[PDB]
Amino acid sequence: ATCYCRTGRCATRESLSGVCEISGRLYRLCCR
Repeated sequence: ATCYCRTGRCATRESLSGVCEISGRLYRLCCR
């Protein structure tokens, strides 16, 4: 499905599914 790396909390229609990491900086992975 469709997953996004987000700096905020996942949309309520999305689930926290892991983290993204770029160059030491972390994001939530949020999948619909």
